[PDB]
Amino acid sequence: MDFRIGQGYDVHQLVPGRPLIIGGVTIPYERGLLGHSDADVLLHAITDALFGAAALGDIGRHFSDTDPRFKGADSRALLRECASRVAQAGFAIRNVDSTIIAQAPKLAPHIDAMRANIAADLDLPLDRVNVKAKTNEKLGYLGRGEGIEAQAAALVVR
Amino acid sequence: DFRIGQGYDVHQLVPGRPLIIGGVTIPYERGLLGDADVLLHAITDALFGAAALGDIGRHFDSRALLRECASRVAQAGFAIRNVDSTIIAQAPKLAPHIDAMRANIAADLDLPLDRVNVKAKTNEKLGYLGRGEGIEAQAAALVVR
Amino acid sequence: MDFRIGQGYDVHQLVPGRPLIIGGVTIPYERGLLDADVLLHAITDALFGAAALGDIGRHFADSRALLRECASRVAQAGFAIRNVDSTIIAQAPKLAPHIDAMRANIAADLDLPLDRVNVKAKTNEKLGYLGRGEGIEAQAAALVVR
Ligand SMILES: [Mg+2]
Ligand SMILES: [Zn+2]
Ligand SMILES: [Zn+2]
Ligand SMILES: [Zn+2]
Repeated sequence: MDFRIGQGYDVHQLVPGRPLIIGGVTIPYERGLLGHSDADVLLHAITDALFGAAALGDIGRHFSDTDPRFKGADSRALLRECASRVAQAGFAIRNVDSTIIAQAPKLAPHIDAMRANIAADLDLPLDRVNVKAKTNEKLGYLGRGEGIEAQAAALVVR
Repeated sequence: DFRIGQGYDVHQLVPGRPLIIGGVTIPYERGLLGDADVLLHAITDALFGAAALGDIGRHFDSRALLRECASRVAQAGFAIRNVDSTIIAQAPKLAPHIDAMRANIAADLDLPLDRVNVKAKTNEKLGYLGRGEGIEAQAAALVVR
Repeated sequence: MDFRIGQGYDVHQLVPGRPLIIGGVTIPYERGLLDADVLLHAITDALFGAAALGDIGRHFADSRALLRECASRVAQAGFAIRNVDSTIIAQAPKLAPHIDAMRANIAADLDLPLDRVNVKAKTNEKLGYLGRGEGIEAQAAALVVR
C-alpha cells in the first residue's frame, strides 16, 4: 500500500532533417524533433514521471544531454532502463497516463502503436497504459508548430 | 487497484461567446471557442486517462459529456476517488465562481464535495494566457478498480 | 485506504533586479522572480488540492512558512502526505546542482523522509517565454491518504 505518484513534462523543437519519433513510433513527416537522443518527447515525459514517482531524480540525471553514449539514443531503450532502475529501487508500476500536444501531424492514427510500445517497454498490459493526443487550439509556439509537448503521470507502489 | 490520470485543455477567448467554466456562466465580454468548457474537458480527459479509455477526441454541453465520461469509467469497473484541478485565466476573477464549479462537478460525477477540488491562478501576464488570449485547465484524477 | 491525489501549477516573471529563490534556495543569477518561490507554491497548491481544501489563494512570511502551515492544515483535515513529485522549467541557470538542497528544504517543511520528495529540472528548449528566460514555471503532484 506504499503508493507513489509522479509527473513529467517534456518539449522539443520541430526542425527539418530529423526523424519524427513519438512513443517509439517513426511517423512520416517533413520535420522531426531536435534533441540529443532520438528526442522522443512522449517517452521522456513518461521516463521523468517514473523517476519522479520513485524519487530517483530525473531523466537529465540518469541520461545526460552531455554524454556521448546517448547521442541518437533509442528512447525506448532509455525507458526500459528507467523501468529497470525503478524496479531496482523496489517499485512496481501500476499505470501510466500521458498527453501529446501538437499542431501537426495528425497523431490519432499512431496512438495505439505508441500505447503498445510503452506497455511492452514497461512490461504492462495495454489496459494500464494511456496516451492522449491534442492540439494547442492554435495558441502559442505549439499552435505555430515550433515544437511538440508531452505530459505524463505515473502511479507506482513500493 | 488504484490508477491516476492527468488532463490538459486550452481554448481561445473570442467575442460573442458566453464564458462557461465548470458549468458556470461567468459575466465576461468574451467566451471560449470550441460549449468549450476547458475545465470540464481537462477533468474528462484525466478520468478517461485514469481508466485507460483514451481521450475526449476518441470518445466525442460539456456537463452531459462529463456525465457520460463518468458512465464509461464506471462501465470499465472503476470508481472515482477524487478530482483536483487548476484553471489558469488572467481575467476574469474566478474566486467567486469556484464553489459552484465544484458543486457542478461533484453532482455530475456522483461524488461528495469532499472529493472535488478546483483551484484558480493567473499567468502573471506571461504568454498568450497572460495576454488573455486563452484559458488553460489542468486536472488530476484518482480512480480504483 | 482513502488515497487522494493533487496537482499544482505556478509561474513567475524572471527579471533583473530581484534574487532567484527556488525551493527555498537562493541561486546566483542576473535575474530573479517578481518571495515568489514557484516550486513551493506549486507543491503547496498540490497539497491543498489532494486534501480538497481549496488553494493557496483561499488560505493565505516566506513560501516555506506557508508550506509549513499548509501541511499542518492538511494533517488536521485528517490527511497524511505520502509523496511529492515536481518539475521546474527554467532555461537558465543550471538547477541540477541545487536539487538536493531544495529536496532537503521541502522534506523538512513537510516532515517527510527524503525519499518521498522529488524535484526535477527542465529547460524549455528555447521555446516561448520560458525558453527566452522571461519566466520560470513549476509543476507538482502530491499523494495523500486519510
Ligand atoms: Mg504548460
Ligand atoms: Zn526530451
Ligand atoms: Zn476542450
Ligand atoms: Zn507563486
